[PDB]
Amino acid sequence: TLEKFVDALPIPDTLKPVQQSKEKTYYEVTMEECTHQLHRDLPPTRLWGYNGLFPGPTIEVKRNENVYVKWMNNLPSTHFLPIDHTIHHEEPEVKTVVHLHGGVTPDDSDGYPEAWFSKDFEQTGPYFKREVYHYPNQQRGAILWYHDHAMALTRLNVYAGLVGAYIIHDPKEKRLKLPSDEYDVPLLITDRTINEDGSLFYPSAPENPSPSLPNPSIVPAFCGETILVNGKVWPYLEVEPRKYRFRVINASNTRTYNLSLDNGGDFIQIGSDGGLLPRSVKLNSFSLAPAERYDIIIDFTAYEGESIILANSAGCGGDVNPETDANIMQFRVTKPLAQKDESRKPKYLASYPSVQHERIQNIRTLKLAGTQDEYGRPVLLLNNKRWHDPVTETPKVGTTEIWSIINPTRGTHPIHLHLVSFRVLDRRPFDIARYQESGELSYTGPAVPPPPSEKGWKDTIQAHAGEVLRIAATFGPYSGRYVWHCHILEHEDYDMMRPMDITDP
Ligand SMILES: CCn1/c(=N/N=c2\sc3cc(S(=O)(=O)O)ccc3n2CC)sc2cc(S(=O)(=O)O)ccc21
Ligand SMILES: [Cu+2]
Ligand SMILES: [Cu+2]
Repeated sequence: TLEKFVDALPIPDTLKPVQQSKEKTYYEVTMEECTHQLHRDLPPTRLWGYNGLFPGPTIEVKRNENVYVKWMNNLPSTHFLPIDHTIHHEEPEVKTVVHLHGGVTPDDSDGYPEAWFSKDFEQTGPYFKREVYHYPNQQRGAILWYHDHAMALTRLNVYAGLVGAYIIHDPKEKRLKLPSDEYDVPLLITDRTINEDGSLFYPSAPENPSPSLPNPSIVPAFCGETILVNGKVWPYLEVEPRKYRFRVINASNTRTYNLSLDNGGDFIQIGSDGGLLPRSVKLNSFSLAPAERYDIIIDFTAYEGESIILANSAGCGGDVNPETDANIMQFRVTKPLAQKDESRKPKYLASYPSVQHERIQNIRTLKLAGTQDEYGRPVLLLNNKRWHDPVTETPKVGTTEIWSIINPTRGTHPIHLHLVSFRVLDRRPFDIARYQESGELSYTGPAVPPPPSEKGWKDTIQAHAGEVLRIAATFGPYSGRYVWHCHILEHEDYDMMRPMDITDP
């Protein structure tokens, strides 16, 4: 039973380039088995870490900076977490590939799940093309993050510790004078279950498993008993009584958070997955599903001396427990001011999306569903296709589509499209039983436009149960072979992921 708020929040160091010039910035990152202590009272934990760190180093780039990262695997040939060998398939047991989540990235640098590699690239997957990924960064400033994306192993490799932040700074943002430097802090939130000996627990099977069930077996969801921020269990952060910017990243496998401050204070949302909102939005609470990012300002100016808990009210396999998962971290407003707070919390942030969208080239209707496998396990599917089935989502480069995502299942799925960001058009409830019985879509209420939080640009979006969600994206500027998928990792791996081919005629 781990005492809350006894370790300081780590802030990952900013990765330094191996080589840098005005034309090119070159980085190296090596995946390593490592050990770090996750709580004051735990023995050190075995982990897989980018450059031996959990989370990985934070990478900072400018818009249009010509960046190269050689992601290397120096991992052991056997996993320390339970591999289910029935969900896919001579290949190595341990395979890896890094996806820069949110990256406007050429397809062979996107971290395709079948572009994996084993240690030193000894073996490579069928869609591997290159060692050194290229990130031209021709996109709006935003909070990105990087993490493993290997076929059939993503839930394990991420849970092992392969996550890191990547921030794109646009020099144009600077006139806004948003909190910066030490007043701009990433918060990577990961839930974990940890054994008494300090080792990570990840389930090798569902509860009360039939003896015919593979062993190990995948589970459809995982809720951790403990919450970590930047690699420490329920940490505290000393802050100055002034404005801070936080880059809030949900890097958890399944868990959705619903965040608040326990003094009833407000957040100011300045940004979503895809960058700055056109206007700042004052929020008392916000939902944050796997792979979503909220760029927020918290103004501690009026709370000097106070301890304020960043709290959580979203359940995960049950109601939050006030003593455990209802807590994320604690702010202590006890750091003396190092200088005048010259930062701002502006109302006006950026241009609205150009109202003159392109013409709608196509409208895809897509269903979230699940069948059962030969062992009785749920298999989560996009439009009843398996990963290996021939590609059906085939937008043309430079064209705009609307995707209507129909969710008749009992849960929310956070759906991520690679390469692009998109606008959220609306959500609308429908008759679930009728849809299940006849395949016919009968709305039970009007279309609800998104909340202000979702009026800018998104790349990972919650599709709630009993709703049709509509989004719009322009597919470009690159063509090639990408993916879209649920970002509950346990779903992603079996098998709620599909190829997405962006074509050039
Ligand atoms: C919310 C406005 N909206 C859409 N926006 N799409 C946009 S706005 C936009 C701005 C830029 S730019 O800012 O980057 O240049 C690039 C691409 C853009 N796209 C295409 C993704 S598409 C749509 C359809 C319906 S309808 O279906 O109900 O008629 C209703 C309302 C709609
Ligand atoms: Cu899902
Ligand atoms: Cu992905």
